[PDB]
Amino acid sequence: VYNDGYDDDNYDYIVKNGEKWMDRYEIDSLIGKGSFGQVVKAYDRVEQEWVAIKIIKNKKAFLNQAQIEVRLLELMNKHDTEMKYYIVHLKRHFMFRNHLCLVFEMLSYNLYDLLRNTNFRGVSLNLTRKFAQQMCTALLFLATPELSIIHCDLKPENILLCNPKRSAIKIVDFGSSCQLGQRIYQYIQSRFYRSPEVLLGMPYDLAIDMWSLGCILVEMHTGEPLFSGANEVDQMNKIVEVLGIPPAHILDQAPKARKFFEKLPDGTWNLKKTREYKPPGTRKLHNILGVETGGPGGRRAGESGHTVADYLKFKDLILRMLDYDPKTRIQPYYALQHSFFKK
Ligand SMILES: c1ccc(CNc2nc(Nc3cc(C4CC4)n[nH]3)c3sccc3n2)cc1
Repeated sequence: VYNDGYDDDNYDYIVKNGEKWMDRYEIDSLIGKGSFGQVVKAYDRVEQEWVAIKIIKNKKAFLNQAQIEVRLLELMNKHDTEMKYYIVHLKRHFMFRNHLCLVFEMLSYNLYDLLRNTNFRGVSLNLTRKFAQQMCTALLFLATPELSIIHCDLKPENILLCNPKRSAIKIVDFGSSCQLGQRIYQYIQSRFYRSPEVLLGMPYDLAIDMWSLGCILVEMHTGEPLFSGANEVDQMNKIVEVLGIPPAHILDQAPKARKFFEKLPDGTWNLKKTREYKPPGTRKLHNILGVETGGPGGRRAGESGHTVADYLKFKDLILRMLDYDPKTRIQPYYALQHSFFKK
């Protein structure tokens, strides 16, 4: 027996469908499993609503890590207040049979689910524009100095949709998140969405999230991840195909520079001859987007909001979000003033 019979050998709560916790939560099913522990779908009898409960493992390590998450979730709750910034907010937390329990809103679809509903051909630049304004709004919120939060894991899997309030998304999972300055790491973000500064072992700040958003916006409208590397070297080759050799002022300061590039005798940087690759900067965004050919594989030809001028506005935005230099990558405030959003 562990935790009086309520826990398994591995510090996790033994989930039984139908259990009433404190005459308030009727548990329906396990819906989630992670290093942190378990997520459950439950009916909150008092608020007459479905909720998702994150049961943290019964272990000092995981409890204090989850208590870091609770700090950020609640700081994100002091600000905001009217739940209007596309963040899946913490409704509350309680201790039940020696497990920390975070209660969240239940949402049953992520961005992925919406791209399988398109057989991965993607969505109108009109819908992309809507989500983009939602995501950018969220990153603007996260960049409030008091917050200065880095999500560190933006990906379609972590972007949930409000079916009820159709054409609305929310960012989820702040368990991998950290605050500006907290202390640099080295292997963060989902590979496909991983910033060049992180690939290069350099320091990072809120801009890594804007990078990940650039790659998600393209993947929303093409149906296809922009940069699907099978390891870090392939990932950085796939980036260079599109954006060229990173500038010198960046590579000259990058610990992992030589894991991908080689400094020639004249001081100029180049790639390394070990799957061969387009030469640098020749898989153009202008073409992937189909800017002059009615969108990716010219599918939205004619359709309102898919004019050349629309795509010149979109490409300019993406390319500003995919800047190699995190000092000059577009920040969410100027990103919201972009013409791609304007009348
Ligand atoms: C385990 C389970 C869930 C997560 C967050 N990912 C997630 N959450 C969902 N639902 C969910 C989570 C939440 C908050 C508990 C975090 N509300 N609703 C859904 S519905 C379809 C895919 C999907 N992916 C992370 C680990």
